[PDB]
Amino acid sequence: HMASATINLSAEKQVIRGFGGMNHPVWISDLTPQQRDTAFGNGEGQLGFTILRIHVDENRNNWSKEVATARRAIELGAIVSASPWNPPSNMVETFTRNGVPNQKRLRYDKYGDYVQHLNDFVAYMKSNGVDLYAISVQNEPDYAHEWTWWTPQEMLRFMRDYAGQINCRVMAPESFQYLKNMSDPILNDPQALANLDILGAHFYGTTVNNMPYPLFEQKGAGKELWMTEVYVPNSDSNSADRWPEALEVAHNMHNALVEGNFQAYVWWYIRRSYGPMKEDGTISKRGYMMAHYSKFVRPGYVRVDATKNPTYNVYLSACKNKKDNSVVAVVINKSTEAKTINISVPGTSIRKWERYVTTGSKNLRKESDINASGTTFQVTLEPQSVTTFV
Repeated sequence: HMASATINLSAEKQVIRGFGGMNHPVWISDLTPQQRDTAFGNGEGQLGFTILRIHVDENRNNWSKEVATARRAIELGAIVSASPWNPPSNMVETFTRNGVPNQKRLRYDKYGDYVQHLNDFVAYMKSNGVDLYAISVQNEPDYAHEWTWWTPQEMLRFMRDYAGQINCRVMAPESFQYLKNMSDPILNDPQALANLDILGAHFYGTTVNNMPYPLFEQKGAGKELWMTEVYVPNSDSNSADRWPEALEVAHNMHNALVEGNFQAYVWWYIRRSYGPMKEDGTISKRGYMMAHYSKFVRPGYVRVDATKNPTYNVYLSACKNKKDNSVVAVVINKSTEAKTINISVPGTSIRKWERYVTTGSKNLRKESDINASGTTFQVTLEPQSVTTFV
């Protein structure tokens, strides 16, 4: 019952860059033409994704496999970032890491060659109509049991001494868990920081208390902040429609936006049995959770200060469209009870919100409009639901 929240449209936070997920046409099947439209279109039954992540293959003969989905994503208005897992094998050497032998790292004398490999990929994609928004130094340098490890100091050396030569925005360090030991050295070194454009992070097991990043708030002016890979709360086979499990996706996104100030949120495989799109090409409960943000909170909108947790089990975020000062509010109710919130939006001329609601038994159902009383919007959230107000 009667909890209160305020959305302050004059307290601007981060500009939203967008939402999306991974295509990997070497490890798994490429997205089909139909599936590309479902992912990056924003019509009814489409996810409204605006970021595609792709991998930079170690074998340049595989590069052409990325082109068809990347082009289509860009055609439908998305931006594309690319992350490598391994350098070409002729730049790699083995070493023993914490007792475990035969681990991979980039040879210290091949960092320049690696720069050239990354630029070659950038040039190749650009030649094929895919102007990459950014390229990463390494996917999960700190969880590279099955790929290429970089220590914090190896990542720093590359960012400080080589990264300035990359002909693209540079993304780093993509820690599997947003471990600050991988990024702190970049932030604390002016040359490395100058060569950084996007601080990328993954959210695997990342807790809410570790989503703020004081050093980035202090030193990261002009750099973007992106959450470039996750699945939550698990990758269990055929789990994408589990309810109320799926509510963890919305909550994680809420947390990324509000607790982490993240400008982008990017899932792992777009099409997978635990992903936003099921193998049959339709949207899963997990996908609808993503859609509550991605279909409505469009690139260029700016998050604004809003009461994040107005009552127990209720989570609120708000973004402003600066073109007309309209507001999008996404409100999660994880309670088994219904909740009523008086949302104060001082200084707004808006007096009506439309609303779409997802529960265990309905997906983005358009429900009755909210008519404001002055600048206060009283909203009711049914149990175990996500609502987007627009």
